[PDB]
Amino acid sequence: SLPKPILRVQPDSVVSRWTKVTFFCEETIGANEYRLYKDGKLYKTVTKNKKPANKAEFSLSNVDLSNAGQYECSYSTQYKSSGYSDPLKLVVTGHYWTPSLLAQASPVVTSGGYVTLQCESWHNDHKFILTVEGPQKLSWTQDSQYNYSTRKYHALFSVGPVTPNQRWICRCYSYDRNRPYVWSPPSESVELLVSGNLQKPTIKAEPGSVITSKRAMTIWCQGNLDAEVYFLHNEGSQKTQSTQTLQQPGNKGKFFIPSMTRQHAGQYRCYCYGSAGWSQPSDTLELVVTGIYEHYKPRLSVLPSPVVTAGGNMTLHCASDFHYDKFILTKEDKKFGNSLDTEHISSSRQYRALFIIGPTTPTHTGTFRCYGYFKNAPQLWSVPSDLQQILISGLSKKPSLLTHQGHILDPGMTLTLQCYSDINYDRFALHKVGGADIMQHSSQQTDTGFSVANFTLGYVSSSTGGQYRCYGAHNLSSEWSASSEPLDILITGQLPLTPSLSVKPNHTVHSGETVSLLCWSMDSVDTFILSKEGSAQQPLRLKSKSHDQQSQAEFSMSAVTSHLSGTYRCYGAQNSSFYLLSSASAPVELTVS
Ligand SMILES: *[C@@H]1O[C@H](CO)[C@@H](O[C@@H]2O[C@H](CO)[C@@H](O[C@@H]3O[C@H](CO)[C@@H](O)[C@H](O)[C@@H]3O)[C@H](O)[C@H]2NC(C)=O)[C@H](O)[C@H]1NC(C)=O
Ligand SMILES: *[C@@H]1O[C@H](CO)[C@@H](O)[C@H](O)[C@H]1NC(C)=O
Repeated sequence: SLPKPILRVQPDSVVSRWTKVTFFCEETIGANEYRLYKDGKLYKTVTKNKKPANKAEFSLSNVDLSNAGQYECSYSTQYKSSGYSDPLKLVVTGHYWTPSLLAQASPVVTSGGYVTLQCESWHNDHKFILTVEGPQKLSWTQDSQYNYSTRKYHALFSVGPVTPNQRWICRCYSYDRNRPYVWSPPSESVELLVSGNLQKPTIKAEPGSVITSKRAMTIWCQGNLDAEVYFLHNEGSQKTQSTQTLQQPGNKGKFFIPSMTRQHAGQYRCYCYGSAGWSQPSDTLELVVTGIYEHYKPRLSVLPSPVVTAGGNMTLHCASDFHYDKFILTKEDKKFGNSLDTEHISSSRQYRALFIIGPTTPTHTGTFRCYGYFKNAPQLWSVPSDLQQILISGLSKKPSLLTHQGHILDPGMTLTLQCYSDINYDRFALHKVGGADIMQHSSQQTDTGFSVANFTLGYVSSSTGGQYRCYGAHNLSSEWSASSEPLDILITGQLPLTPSLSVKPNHTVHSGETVSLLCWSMDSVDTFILSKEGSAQQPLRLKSKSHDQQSQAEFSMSAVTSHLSGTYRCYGAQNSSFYLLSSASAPVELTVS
């Protein structure tokens, strides 16, 4: 007879227990009386007098379980009651057991498609309803099925067709047949990610793609500014929702991780939703967590030398006593190369990995660290090995070494090595033959008009004796210069044997004489060495033939001069150790007129 009224509710039709709700009856015709019906029975009646208005209110303060049911509104003017508004289901939650909700495969879905969601609840004979948080409340009703293989009771829903214009947030409910108006508490907020058809977002991790465990990091998803909410997801499944993003400058979805654990590694992809619709997924960014398996640290060696010339073969050796599956090399803190299988060696009780690089390009100069990991956890790595640095020389002027503070040293003296060159190199490097450590320093500008590098070594010990080389390069240049001809550092006071010295001619010779001098030892000595106080030159090393049981060596001097004040001491050495000298000898001062 009259225009049918309209029924509105605030908030939405599904309300939790002990929460205030308000019905509104809407019309603009007349207001003689309003009637609220519950399940076809007169529940309440409101009269608009004793202040006249246009729309009626019904407050159900603190809703309980009995308030759930179908509600309708009617109104009367004069003496004519006008039909019924379309019914409205008021549902209340509680009393029951909370279900769980899972994506059977993944929430990723192509636009205009369907996804399968498994809801799980422990009630035997229950009907299940899957709903979405949207304007048009879409519902799905299914029965409980139990797979004999899985030995579990649960239902499945095919949601769709997933349109890219609407955001999809799914929630599951379970209810008894004979009590339909009372549902279970809502399950987890399961949101779907739609592979849209718009512009791709750029993804980054500013601390890096390889992070040691227990540390913090950030992930940025930037892109089209049509977006409102940003998401992150993994193939090893995660879902993270960021609705309010950093506005300056522009929509940049920031995600923060305070400490990396097992679940935080894997392949990440940013998804995006906006007013125009969903977007194509981002490129796959692999996040790696190291630090786990913090007991058996791997060890890294290099063959043949940590410094190689351009155009050679270089073998890196990553080994460990522990049964890892694969090893991976990292230049700087970034990736390089690829993974290789471990190899159980019978003799050395080791698990080995042999990384081949040939030829050696100047780009290989860097800081390599090898990690170990397993096949079933490709992103969970071991502890970084003690790093191995690599330098490559070849083409430029040789930077000769000053090698000051003498050529032979007794323990313990403070040794320094200065490295100079004609070309104004901005950076110098030092390395000992047969070693694994390399040293680098920035050159200072001297008064002469070129660059020199100051190198401070520690206490001269048994190990400091050997062969040393230096290299030079510019600030921008990645190619290093060929080394200088080798410096031989010698250590005395190491062998128990002690020689002595003599000369043949007179002490006060004229400046044109010849002077042969001799030092021998009754014990076995292979080579002998002559040393002068402050000898800037390399000392001469001579072979030993045994006259009697004593081992000796003559040092001849031809065309002597007064510039040579004299030769003072003699040392010994053997073929067993070419650079480790014996103790000092009796000094002998010479003079030349
Ligand atoms: C790097 O360290 C070296 C270490 O020798 C510095 O070399 C300096 O060289 C000059 C001469 O080339 C030395 O001067 C000397 O001073 C004494 C008196 O102190 C004098 O009797 C000598 O005739 C000579 O003039 C100087 O002592 C020496 N050491 C220092 C600390 O200056 C070099 O300057 C350092 N810096 C660079 C950029 O290489
Ligand atoms: C060249 O670059 C290195 C590395 O940043 C720096 O140590 C050095 O001060 C720079 N310039 C000079 C003149 O050494």
